[PDB]
Amino acid sequence: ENTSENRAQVAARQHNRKIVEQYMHTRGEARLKRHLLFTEDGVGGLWTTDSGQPIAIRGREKLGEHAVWSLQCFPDWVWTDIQIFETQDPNWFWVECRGEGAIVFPGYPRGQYRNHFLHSFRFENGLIKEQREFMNPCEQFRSLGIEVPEVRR
Amino acid sequence: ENRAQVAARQHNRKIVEQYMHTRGEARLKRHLLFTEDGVGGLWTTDSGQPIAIRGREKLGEHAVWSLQCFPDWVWTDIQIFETQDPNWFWVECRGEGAIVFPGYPRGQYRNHFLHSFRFENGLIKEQREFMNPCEQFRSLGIEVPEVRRDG
Ligand SMILES: O=C(O)c1cc(Br)ccc1N[C@@H]1CCCNC1
Ligand SMILES: O=C(O)c1cc(Br)ccc1N[C@@H]1CCCNC1
Ligand SMILES: O=C([O-])c1cc(Br)ccc1N[C@H]1CCCNC1
Ligand SMILES: O=C([O-])c1cc(Br)ccc1N[C@H]1CCCNC1
Repeated sequence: ENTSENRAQVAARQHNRKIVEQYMHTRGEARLKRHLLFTEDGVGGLWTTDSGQPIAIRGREKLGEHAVWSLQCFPDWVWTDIQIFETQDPNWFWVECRGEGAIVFPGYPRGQYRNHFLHSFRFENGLIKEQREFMNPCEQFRSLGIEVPEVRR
Repeated sequence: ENRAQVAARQHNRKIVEQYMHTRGEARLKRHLLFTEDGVGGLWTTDSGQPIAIRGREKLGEHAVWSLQCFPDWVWTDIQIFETQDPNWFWVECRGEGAIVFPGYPRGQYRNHFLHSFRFENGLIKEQREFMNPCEQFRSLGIEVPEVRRDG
């Protein structure tokens, strides 16, 4: 039905999608300004770690600071094979993609990291309130030369 | 068009609901939700290769084994995401239950999961589970390395 309320939901979804697109395509020195796509108190980070607990970066300015470190850790990172999924919630999107780049972590040899990824993006007032990355940490272990435990099946 | 797609999405959504709430002995018949050539399985493994179970009858054979390995498994905290494709859904949930593998001490496995469901003709054509394999290592008493993350 073509009502004001359905139009507002569609418009929100359309603006939000453009922001998810911009986010996934941000490369190089532009990564230092990606934090500006977040709400002041927005959160980003990695939900799948070896420890089992998320590594959550809280607040737009914290996200900006961490982006400096990750530009050294992942100096040429690119996302590839990007698929964006809109949902019933105009303020919630999922993304499936791959990613590849050098990995340069303190205390490890320099490596090449490739993985498959799922991302969750929640919006409030047109800016990103929560971004969460999901991946298989065993692939990152391989990239760092960390022996991967194996489950006998 | 738009009416057929809304119906397709509603029908598929009920199948995702049914799949997610299937517990106990009913797990032996969940394969019936799949196309004859449907694939299900685990996309996040220690090897980096998926464990892909191809075909409705293979899916049913594998459910007998997983009922021994995960005898009381339950999915919780279920959130279903519809998409712009009426035949593609994502689910975010938790899951827990005893884990009883050959050759490892019996444990209690809990994880956070994302599931992908793609449909064809109102049945499941592809289901993929994504989780953190490190939590499954822990459940089995397998040592997990620690990545130095410092700051
Ligand atoms: O790509 C960025 O600019 C970025 C920014 C912050 Br802040 C944290 C991590 C980042 N990149 C990694 C690349 C490898 C996969 N995990 C995400
Ligand atoms: O739940 C089932 O009936 C089931 C059926 C098949 Br065939 C394969 C695995 C199954 N369960 C595991 C439980 C732990 C998390 N991954 C899925
Ligand atoms: O490893 C990841 O893909 C990752 C993801 C987000 Br999000 C934040 C930091 C990440 N890695 C850090 C580890 C410590 C050195 N700096 C890079
Ligand atoms: O480990 C999982 O969560 C899992 C998921 C899917 Br799908 C199929 C089989 C699984 N595990 C097997 C391992 C060997 C003993 N039988 C259980």
